[PDB]
Amino acid sequence: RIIVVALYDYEAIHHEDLSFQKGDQMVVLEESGEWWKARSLATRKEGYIPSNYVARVDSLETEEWFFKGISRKDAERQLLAPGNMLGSFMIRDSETTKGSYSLSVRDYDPRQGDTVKHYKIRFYISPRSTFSTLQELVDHYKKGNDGLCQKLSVPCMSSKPQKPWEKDAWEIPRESLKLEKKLGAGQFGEVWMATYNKHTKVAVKTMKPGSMSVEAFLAEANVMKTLQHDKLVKLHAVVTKEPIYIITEFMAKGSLLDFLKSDEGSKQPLPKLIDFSAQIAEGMAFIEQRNYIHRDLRAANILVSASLVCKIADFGLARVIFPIKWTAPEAINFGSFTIKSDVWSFGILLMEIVTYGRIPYPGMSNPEVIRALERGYRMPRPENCPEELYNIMMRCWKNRPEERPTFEYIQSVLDDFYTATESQYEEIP
Ligand SMILES: Nc1ncnc2c1c(-c1ccc(Oc3ccccc3)cc1)cn2C1CCCC1
Ligand SMILES: [Ca+2]
Ligand SMILES: [Cl-]
Repeated sequence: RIIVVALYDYEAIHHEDLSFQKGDQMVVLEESGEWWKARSLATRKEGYIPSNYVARVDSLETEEWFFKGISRKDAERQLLAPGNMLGSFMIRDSETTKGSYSLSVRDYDPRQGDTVKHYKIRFYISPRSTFSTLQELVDHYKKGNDGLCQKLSVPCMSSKPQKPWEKDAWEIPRESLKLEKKLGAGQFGEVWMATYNKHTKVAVKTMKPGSMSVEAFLAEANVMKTLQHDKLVKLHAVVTKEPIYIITEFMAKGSLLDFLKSDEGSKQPLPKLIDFSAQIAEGMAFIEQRNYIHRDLRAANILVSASLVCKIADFGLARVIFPIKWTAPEAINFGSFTIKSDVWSFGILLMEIVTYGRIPYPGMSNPEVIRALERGYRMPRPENCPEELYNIMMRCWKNRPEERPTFEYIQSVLDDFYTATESQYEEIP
Protein backbone atom coordinates (compact mmCIF):
# COMPACT_ATOMS: atom_id res chain seq x y z
CA ARG A 1 0.00 0.00 0.00
CA ILE A 2 1.90 3.04 -1.27
CA ILE A 3 0.75 6.46 -0.07
CA VAL A 4 2.17 9.54 -1.74
CA VAL A 5 1.71 13.23 -1.08
CA ALA A 6 1.12 16.23 -3.34
CA LEU A 7 4.09 18.61 -3.45
CA TYR A 8 2.18 21.19 -5.54
CA ASP A 9 -1.30 22.22 -6.54
CA TYR A 10 -2.58 20.70 -9.80
CA GLU A 11 -5.67 21.31 -11.94
CA ALA A 12 -6.71 18.35 -14.07
CA ILE A 13 -6.96 19.33 -17.76
CA HIS A 14 -7.36 16.00 -19.52
CA HIS A 15 -10.03 13.32 -19.56
CA GLU A 16 -8.95 11.15 -16.65
CA ASP A 17 -6.38 13.05 -14.60
CA LEU A 18 -7.18 14.12 -11.01
CA SER A 19 -7.26 17.57 -9.43
CA PHE A 20 -5.48 17.88 -6.07
CA GLN A 21 -3.89 20.34 -3.57
CA LYS A 22 -0.50 20.57 -1.89
CA GLY A 23 -0.88 18.25 1.10
CA ASP A 24 -3.33 15.76 -0.40
CA GLN A 25 -2.36 12.16 0.12
CA MET A 26 -3.11 9.56 -2.48
CA VAL A 27 -2.93 5.82 -2.97
CA VAL A 28 -0.70 4.82 -5.85
CA LEU A 29 -2.50 2.27 -8.00
CA GLU A 30 0.04 1.99 -10.83
CA GLU A 31 3.39 3.49 -11.85
CA SER A 32 3.24 3.97 -15.63
CA GLY A 33 5.99 6.57 -16.11
CA GLU A 34 5.18 10.28 -16.16
CA TRP A 35 1.55 9.64 -15.26
CA TRP A 36 0.60 7.28 -12.47
CA LYS A 37 -2.77 5.88 -11.55
CA ALA A 38 -3.84 6.94 -8.08
CA ARG A 39 -6.72 7.40 -5.61
CA SER A 40 -7.02 10.76 -3.87
CA LEU A 41 -7.76 10.41 -0.15
CA ALA A 42 -9.41 13.82 -0.31
CA THR A 43 -11.90 13.17 -3.15
CA ARG A 44 -11.91 9.36 -3.28
CA LYS A 45 -11.47 9.79 -7.03
CA GLU A 46 -9.42 7.35 -9.13
CA GLY A 47 -7.34 8.68 -12.01
CA TYR A 48 -4.04 10.01 -13.29
CA ILE A 49 -1.44 12.19 -11.66
CA PRO A 50 1.92 13.58 -12.79
CA SER A 51 4.45 11.27 -11.13
CA ASN A 52 6.78 14.24 -10.44
CA TYR A 53 4.15 16.26 -8.54
CA VAL A 54 4.33 13.75 -5.67
CA ALA A 55 6.69 11.76 -3.44
CA ARG A 56 6.44 9.08 -0.77
CA VAL A 57 5.09 10.26 2.59
CA ASP A 58 7.63 11.58 5.13
CA SER A 59 10.28 11.08 2.40
CA LEU A 60 12.94 13.81 2.08
CA GLU A 61 11.32 15.18 -1.08
CA THR A 62 8.36 16.24 1.01
CA GLU A 63 10.70 18.70 2.77
CA GLU A 64 10.61 22.34 1.71
CA TRP A 65 14.38 22.67 2.18
CA PHE A 66 15.19 19.56 0.15
CA PHE A 67 16.10 19.44 -3.56
CA LYS A 68 16.59 16.12 -5.35
CA GLY A 69 18.93 15.62 -8.32
CA ILE A 70 20.10 19.23 -8.31
CA SER A 71 23.74 19.99 -9.15
CA ARG A 72 26.09 22.29 -7.24
CA LYS A 73 25.94 24.77 -10.12
CA ASP A 74 22.15 24.57 -10.53
CA ALA A 75 21.68 24.75 -6.75
CA GLU A 76 23.72 27.90 -7.08
CA ARG A 77 21.41 29.31 -9.79
CA GLN A 78 18.29 28.60 -7.78
CA LEU A 79 19.49 30.38 -4.67
CA LEU A 80 20.44 33.46 -6.70
CA ALA A 81 17.02 33.60 -8.29
CA PRO A 82 14.69 36.47 -7.28
CA GLY A 83 12.71 36.00 -4.08
CA ASN A 84 15.62 34.66 -2.05
CA MET A 85 17.61 36.32 0.74
CA LEU A 86 20.77 36.07 2.84
CA GLY A 87 20.73 32.75 4.61
CA SER A 88 18.43 31.17 2.02
CA PHE A 89 19.46 27.56 1.86
CA MET A 90 18.84 24.01 0.69
CA ILE A 91 19.98 20.45 1.16
CA ARG A 92 20.61 18.28 -1.89
CA ASP A 93 22.21 15.07 -3.09
CA SER A 94 25.95 15.63 -3.42
CA GLU A 95 27.44 15.08 -6.89
CA THR A 96 30.90 14.00 -5.79
CA THR A 97 30.22 12.00 -2.62
CA LYS A 98 27.50 9.81 -4.21
CA GLY A 99 24.65 8.77 -1.92
CA SER A 100 25.52 11.58 0.46
CA TYR A 101 24.12 15.08 0.93
CA SER A 102 25.29 18.69 0.90
CA LEU A 103 23.99 22.01 2.24
CA SER A 104 24.03 25.10 0.02
CA VAL A 105 23.66 28.56 1.62
CA ARG A 106 23.16 32.05 0.22
CA ASP A 107 25.81 34.56 1.32
CA TYR A 108 27.17 38.00 0.74
CA ASP A 109 30.93 38.10 0.26
CA PRO A 110 32.70 41.47 0.76
CA ARG A 111 34.67 41.04 -2.50
CA GLN A 112 32.40 38.82 -4.61
CA GLY A 113 28.86 39.86 -3.67
CA ASP A 114 25.94 37.49 -3.32
CA THR A 115 27.41 33.99 -3.60
CA VAL A 116 26.42 30.49 -2.52
CA LYS A 117 28.63 28.33 -0.38
CA HIS A 118 28.41 24.57 -0.15
CA TYR A 119 29.17 22.19 2.68
CA LYS A 120 29.26 18.41 2.87
CA ILE A 121 27.39 16.15 5.27
CA ARG A 122 28.47 12.70 6.42
CA PHE A 123 24.79 13.04 10.22
CA TYR A 124 27.22 15.91 10.72
CA ILE A 125 28.91 18.75 8.91
CA SER A 126 31.20 19.24 11.91
CA PRO A 127 32.45 17.01 14.78
CA ARG A 128 31.28 19.52 17.39
CA SER A 129 27.68 19.10 16.18
CA THR A 130 26.09 15.75 15.31
CA PHE A 131 22.40 15.17 14.49
CA SER A 132 20.23 12.16 13.50
CA THR A 133 17.86 13.87 11.06
CA LEU A 134 18.66 16.58 8.54
CA GLN A 135 15.67 18.38 10.02
CA GLU A 136 17.61 18.39 13.32
CA LEU A 137 20.58 19.85 11.44
CA VAL A 138 18.44 22.50 9.77
CA ASP A 139 16.85 23.99 12.89
CA HIS A 140 20.26 24.20 14.60
CA TYR A 141 21.75 26.42 11.91
CA LYS A 142 18.51 28.45 11.74
CA LYS A 143 19.30 29.10 15.42
CA GLY A 144 22.57 31.00 14.92
CA ASN A 145 25.49 29.96 12.69
CA ASP A 146 27.61 27.38 14.54
CA GLY A 147 30.36 28.02 11.95
CA LEU A 148 28.66 28.75 8.60
CA CYS A 149 29.01 31.93 6.56
CA GLN A 150 25.39 32.72 7.40
CA LYS A 151 22.56 31.47 9.62
CA LEU A 152 19.80 29.55 7.85
CA SER A 153 16.94 31.85 6.77
CA VAL A 154 14.14 30.25 4.79
CA PRO A 155 14.37 27.41 2.25
CA CYS A 156 15.07 28.09 -1.42
CA MET A 157 12.27 29.34 -3.66
CA SER A 158 11.04 26.24 -5.53
CA SER A 159 9.98 26.19 -9.18
CA LYS A 160 6.83 24.27 -10.09
CA PRO A 161 7.63 21.42 -12.49
CA GLN A 162 6.37 21.49 -16.05
CA LYS A 163 3.11 19.59 -16.69
CA PRO A 164 4.02 16.29 -18.29
CA TRP A 165 2.74 16.02 -21.86
CA GLU A 166 -0.44 13.98 -22.41
CA LYS A 167 0.16 10.21 -22.31
CA ASP A 168 0.76 8.46 -25.69
CA ALA A 169 0.54 11.82 -27.51
CA TRP A 170 3.84 11.98 -29.39
CA GLU A 171 1.89 12.10 -32.66
CA ILE A 172 -1.02 14.48 -32.57
CA PRO A 173 -3.69 15.41 -35.16
CA ARG A 174 -3.23 18.94 -36.55
CA GLU A 175 -6.73 19.76 -35.22
CA SER A 176 -5.57 19.76 -31.58
CA LEU A 177 -3.62 22.93 -32.29
CA LYS A 178 -4.35 26.61 -32.70
CA LEU A 179 -1.37 28.54 -34.04
CA GLU A 180 -2.10 31.96 -32.56
CA LYS A 181 1.01 34.11 -33.08
CA LYS A 182 3.77 33.91 -35.65
CA LEU A 183 7.00 34.41 -33.73
CA GLY A 184 9.52 33.90 -36.51
CA ALA A 185 9.65 33.17 -40.23
CA GLY A 186 12.41 32.03 -42.57
CA GLN A 187 13.70 29.97 -45.45
CA PHE A 188 12.49 26.67 -44.00
CA GLY A 189 9.25 27.36 -42.22
CA GLU A 190 7.82 29.36 -39.35
CA VAL A 191 7.60 29.32 -35.57
CA TRP A 192 4.34 30.06 -33.79
CA MET A 193 3.10 30.48 -30.30
CA ALA A 194 0.24 27.95 -30.11
CA THR A 195 -2.30 26.23 -27.83
CA TYR A 196 -2.72 22.45 -27.60
CA ASN A 197 -6.25 21.13 -27.02
CA LYS A 198 -7.34 24.42 -25.41
CA HIS A 199 -5.30 23.69 -22.26
CA THR A 200 -1.54 23.96 -22.94
CA LYS A 201 0.69 26.74 -24.30
CA VAL A 202 3.35 25.39 -26.72
CA ALA A 203 5.55 26.55 -29.61
CA VAL A 204 5.28 25.00 -33.06
CA LYS A 205 7.87 24.91 -35.79
CA THR A 206 6.08 24.50 -39.10
CA MET A 207 8.37 22.86 -41.70
CA LYS A 208 8.18 23.61 -45.40
CA PRO A 209 7.95 20.49 -47.65
CA GLY A 210 11.58 19.91 -48.74
CA SER A 211 14.45 17.46 -49.39
CA MET A 212 13.08 15.59 -47.42
CA SER A 213 11.26 12.35 -46.79
CA VAL A 214 8.82 12.61 -43.90
CA GLU A 215 9.79 9.04 -42.93
CA ALA A 216 13.43 10.15 -42.83
CA PHE A 217 12.66 13.20 -40.76
CA LEU A 218 10.35 11.31 -38.38
CA ALA A 219 13.21 8.89 -37.75
CA GLU A 220 15.40 11.83 -36.72
CA ALA A 221 12.68 13.40 -34.54
CA ASN A 222 12.43 10.14 -32.61
CA VAL A 223 16.08 10.60 -31.81
CA MET A 224 15.59 14.28 -30.95
CA LYS A 225 12.81 13.18 -28.57
CA THR A 226 15.22 10.98 -26.61
CA LEU A 227 17.56 13.92 -25.97
CA GLN A 228 16.14 15.10 -22.66
CA HIS A 229 18.12 17.52 -20.52
CA ASP A 230 17.38 20.72 -18.58
CA LYS A 231 19.44 22.63 -21.15
CA LEU A 232 17.74 21.39 -24.34
CA VAL A 233 14.37 22.63 -25.46
CA LYS A 234 11.90 19.82 -24.80
CA LEU A 235 10.03 18.20 -27.74
CA HIS A 236 6.40 17.39 -26.84
CA ALA A 237 4.69 16.32 -30.05
CA VAL A 238 4.76 16.07 -33.84
CA VAL A 239 2.18 16.30 -36.64
CA THR A 240 3.28 13.62 -39.11
CA LYS A 241 1.44 14.85 -42.21
CA GLU A 242 3.06 17.45 -44.52
CA PRO A 243 3.66 20.15 -43.74
CA ILE A 244 5.29 18.68 -40.61
CA TYR A 245 4.83 20.57 -37.35
CA ILE A 246 7.19 20.17 -34.40
CA ILE A 247 5.69 20.98 -31.00
CA THR A 248 7.87 22.10 -28.06
CA GLU A 249 7.73 23.92 -24.76
CA PHE A 250 7.22 27.65 -25.16
CA MET A 251 10.16 29.84 -24.13
CA ALA A 252 8.91 33.16 -22.76
CA LYS A 253 11.96 35.23 -23.76
CA GLY A 254 12.46 33.92 -27.27
CA SER A 255 15.96 33.66 -28.71
CA LEU A 256 19.15 34.43 -26.85
CA LEU A 257 20.13 36.64 -29.80
CA ASP A 258 16.95 38.71 -29.53
CA PHE A 259 17.17 38.76 -25.73
CA LEU A 260 20.75 40.08 -25.66
CA LYS A 261 19.82 42.94 -28.01
CA SER A 262 16.85 43.79 -25.78
CA ASP A 263 16.85 46.27 -22.90
CA GLU A 264 16.55 43.56 -20.25
CA GLY A 265 19.53 41.83 -21.86
CA SER A 266 21.64 44.98 -22.05
CA LYS A 267 21.38 45.14 -18.23
CA GLN A 268 22.88 41.65 -17.87
CA PRO A 269 26.33 41.90 -16.28
CA LEU A 270 29.30 39.77 -17.44
CA PRO A 271 28.98 37.00 -14.76
CA LYS A 272 25.39 36.33 -15.94
CA LEU A 273 26.48 36.34 -19.58
CA ILE A 274 29.11 33.78 -18.57
CA ASP A 275 26.47 31.80 -16.64
CA PHE A 276 24.48 31.71 -19.89
CA SER A 277 27.38 30.31 -21.88
CA ALA A 278 28.02 27.77 -19.12
CA GLN A 279 24.41 26.65 -19.34
CA ILE A 280 24.86 26.18 -23.07
CA ALA A 281 28.17 24.25 -22.70
CA GLU A 282 26.32 22.03 -20.22
CA GLY A 283 23.69 21.28 -22.88
CA MET A 284 26.51 20.74 -25.38
CA ALA A 285 28.42 18.38 -23.02
CA PHE A 286 25.25 16.32 -22.87
CA ILE A 287 25.00 16.18 -26.67
CA GLU A 288 28.72 15.26 -26.77
CA GLN A 289 28.11 12.53 -24.16
CA ARG A 290 25.32 11.10 -26.34
CA ASN A 291 27.66 11.12 -29.37
CA TYR A 292 25.24 13.40 -31.19
CA ILE A 293 26.02 16.57 -33.20
CA HIS A 294 24.25 19.97 -33.27
CA ARG A 295 25.61 21.35 -36.60
CA ASP A 296 24.02 24.79 -36.13
CA LEU A 297 25.18 26.20 -32.80
CA ARG A 298 24.66 29.95 -32.52
CA ALA A 299 22.76 32.44 -30.44
CA ALA A 300 19.71 32.29 -32.72
CA ASN A 301 19.34 28.61 -31.77
CA ILE A 302 19.39 29.16 -28.01
CA LEU A 303 16.12 29.89 -26.33
CA VAL A 304 15.58 31.66 -23.01
CA SER A 305 12.97 30.73 -20.38
CA ALA A 306 11.09 33.32 -18.29
CA SER A 307 13.47 32.60 -15.40
CA LEU A 308 16.56 33.08 -17.62
CA VAL A 309 17.32 29.39 -18.16
CA CYS A 310 19.11 28.95 -21.53
CA LYS A 311 17.91 26.08 -23.77
CA ILE A 312 19.39 24.57 -26.96
CA ALA A 313 16.98 24.35 -29.90
CA ASP A 314 17.18 22.95 -33.45
CA PHE A 315 19.58 20.18 -32.47
CA GLY A 316 20.34 17.81 -35.34
CA LEU A 317 17.82 19.66 -37.48
CA ALA A 318 20.42 20.73 -40.05
CA ARG A 319 21.20 17.12 -40.98
CA VAL A 320 17.59 16.85 -42.17
CA ILE A 321 17.42 20.07 -44.20
CA PHE A 322 24.48 30.08 -44.80
CA PRO A 323 25.84 30.69 -41.28
CA ILE A 324 29.46 30.18 -42.34
CA LYS A 325 30.57 32.74 -39.74
CA TRP A 326 29.82 30.20 -37.02
CA THR A 327 31.12 27.32 -39.11
CA ALA A 328 34.42 25.51 -38.57
CA PRO A 329 36.81 25.62 -41.60
CA GLU A 330 36.72 21.81 -42.11
CA ALA A 331 32.95 21.98 -42.18
CA ILE A 332 33.11 24.64 -44.85
CA ASN A 333 35.86 23.07 -46.95
CA PHE A 334 34.81 19.41 -46.72
CA GLY A 335 31.42 19.32 -45.03
CA SER A 336 32.92 17.46 -42.03
CA PHE A 337 30.65 18.27 -39.08
CA THR A 338 31.64 16.83 -35.71
CA ILE A 339 31.18 17.66 -32.05
CA LYS A 340 34.49 19.48 -32.65
CA SER A 341 33.08 21.77 -35.35
CA ASP A 342 30.35 22.45 -32.77
CA VAL A 343 33.08 23.49 -30.31
CA TRP A 344 34.26 25.95 -32.95
CA SER A 345 30.69 27.19 -33.22
CA PHE A 346 30.51 27.52 -29.43
CA GLY A 347 33.48 29.86 -29.58
CA ILE A 348 31.67 32.21 -31.98
CA LEU A 349 28.58 32.00 -29.85
CA LEU A 350 30.67 32.86 -26.80
CA MET A 351 31.81 35.99 -28.66
CA GLU A 352 28.21 36.62 -29.68
CA ILE A 353 27.10 36.43 -26.04
CA VAL A 354 29.83 38.74 -24.73
CA THR A 355 29.06 41.38 -27.39
CA TYR A 356 25.35 41.37 -26.64
CA GLY A 357 24.34 39.74 -29.89
CA ARG A 358 26.61 41.67 -32.25
CA ILE A 359 27.21 39.96 -35.59
CA PRO A 360 30.44 37.93 -35.78
CA TYR A 361 33.28 39.37 -37.92
CA PRO A 362 31.52 42.78 -38.12
CA GLY A 363 31.81 44.39 -41.56
CA MET A 364 33.21 41.26 -43.18
CA SER A 365 31.63 39.34 -46.04
CA ASN A 366 31.38 35.56 -45.84
CA PRO A 367 34.18 35.18 -48.42
CA GLU A 368 36.26 37.84 -46.61
CA VAL A 369 35.88 35.72 -43.47
CA ILE A 370 36.91 32.44 -45.13
CA ARG A 371 40.10 33.91 -46.59
CA ALA A 372 40.83 35.61 -43.26
CA LEU A 373 40.70 32.31 -41.35
CA GLU A 374 43.04 30.83 -43.93
CA ARG A 375 45.68 33.41 -42.97
CA GLY A 376 45.02 32.55 -39.33
CA TYR A 377 43.09 35.70 -38.43
CA ARG A 378 40.65 35.48 -35.50
CA MET A 379 38.29 37.98 -33.90
CA PRO A 380 40.08 40.22 -31.38
CA ARG A 381 39.12 40.36 -27.70
CA PRO A 382 36.35 42.92 -27.14
CA GLU A 383 36.40 45.45 -24.33
CA ASN A 384 34.26 43.75 -21.70
CA CYS A 385 35.65 40.29 -22.40
CA PRO A 386 38.15 38.93 -19.89
CA GLU A 387 41.46 37.55 -21.16
CA GLU A 388 40.77 34.03 -19.85
CA LEU A 389 37.30 33.97 -21.43
CA TYR A 390 38.97 35.04 -24.70
CA ASN A 391 41.48 32.22 -24.28
CA ILE A 392 38.64 29.69 -24.25
CA MET A 393 37.41 31.17 -27.54
CA MET A 394 40.88 30.84 -29.03
CA ARG A 395 41.04 27.20 -27.96
CA CYS A 396 37.63 26.64 -29.61
CA TRP A 397 39.10 28.12 -32.80
CA LYS A 398 42.13 25.82 -33.17
CA ASN A 399 42.67 25.04 -36.89
CA ARG A 400 43.04 21.37 -35.98
CA PRO A 401 39.69 20.03 -34.60
CA GLU A 402 41.46 17.62 -32.29
CA GLU A 403 43.29 20.46 -30.54
CA ARG A 404 39.87 21.94 -29.67
CA PRO A 405 38.71 21.12 -26.14
CA THR A 406 35.70 19.07 -25.11
CA PHE A 407 32.39 20.60 -24.00
CA GLU A 408 32.78 18.55 -20.83
CA TYR A 409 36.01 20.46 -20.22
CA ILE A 410 34.50 23.78 -21.38
CA GLN A 411 31.56 23.27 -19.07
CA SER A 412 33.77 22.61 -16.07
CA VAL A 413 35.76 25.80 -16.74
CA LEU A 414 32.79 28.06 -17.47
CA ASP A 415 30.90 26.61 -14.53
CA ASP A 416 33.55 27.62 -12.00
CA PHE A 417 35.01 30.62 -13.81
CA TYR A 418 34.97 32.72 -10.56
CA THR A 419 35.64 29.94 -8.07
CA ALA A 420 39.00 28.35 -7.34
CA THR A 421 38.71 24.57 -7.21
CA GLU A 422 39.78 24.50 -3.53
CA SER A 423 36.98 27.01 -2.91
CA GLN A 424 34.13 24.98 -4.47
CA TYR A 425 33.22 23.49 -1.09
CA GLU A 426 33.96 25.11 2.28
CA GLU A 427 36.06 23.89 5.20
CA ILE A 428 34.60 23.94 8.69
CA PRO A 429 36.67 23.75 11.91
N1 LIG B 1 9.95 27.17 -28.48
C1 LIG B 1 10.05 28.49 -28.75
N2 LIG B 1 9.56 29.42 -27.89
C2 LIG B 1 9.66 30.73 -28.14
N3 LIG B 1 10.26 31.16 -29.27
C3 LIG B 1 10.77 30.28 -30.17
C4 LIG B 1 10.68 28.91 -29.92
C5 LIG B 1 11.31 28.26 -30.98
C6 LIG B 1 11.52 26.85 -31.41
C7 LIG B 1 10.43 25.99 -31.45
C8 LIG B 1 10.59 24.70 -31.95
C9 LIG B 1 11.82 24.26 -32.44
O1 LIG B 1 11.92 22.97 -32.91
C10 LIG B 1 12.99 22.15 -32.64
C11 LIG B 1 13.44 22.03 -31.32
C12 LIG B 1 14.51 21.19 -31.02
C13 LIG B 1 15.13 20.45 -32.03
C14 LIG B 1 14.67 20.55 -33.35
C15 LIG B 1 13.60 21.40 -33.65
C16 LIG B 1 12.90 25.14 -32.45
C17 LIG B 1 12.75 26.44 -31.95
C18 LIG B 1 11.73 29.24 -31.83
N4 LIG B 1 11.43 30.44 -31.35
C19 LIG B 1 11.85 31.61 -32.16
C20 LIG B 1 10.76 32.59 -32.55
C21 LIG B 1 11.59 33.73 -33.14
C22 LIG B 1 12.95 33.72 -32.43
C23 LIG B 1 12.96 32.47 -31.56
CA1 LIG C 1 41.32 38.39 -15.46
CL1 LIG D 1 -8.38 4.09 0.35
